[PDB]
Amino acid sequence: RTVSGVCADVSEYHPNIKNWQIESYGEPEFHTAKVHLKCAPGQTISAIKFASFGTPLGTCGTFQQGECHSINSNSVLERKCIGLERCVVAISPSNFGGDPCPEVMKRVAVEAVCSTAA
Repeated sequence: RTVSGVCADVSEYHPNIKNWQIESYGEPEFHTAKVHLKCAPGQTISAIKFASFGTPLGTCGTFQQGECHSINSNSVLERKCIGLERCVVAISPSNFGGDPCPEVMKRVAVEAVCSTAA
């Protein structure tokens, strides 16, 4: 029962920053941006409309390939999304397969399809 539609827009990020906490806490495990996806209680993700980890053009609503693509930005979604009411994927060069295009900014764009339980 198609009845939903979510899209997350994020951009790689991990500048050398050795200073971000002046309290009794610590968490040196965040050198990249994360994607936040989640549907209402009663619906489940079953398919991915688009997913690219390189230089996607357009915006949330009609993304589109640009020129550089890792030809593998869709195999990581079906493996870490479909089958869960919520989806979360960390963008990093250690979760996809090395680096895609060199000398090219890194922008992440994704789109999930939520409907109902199957």
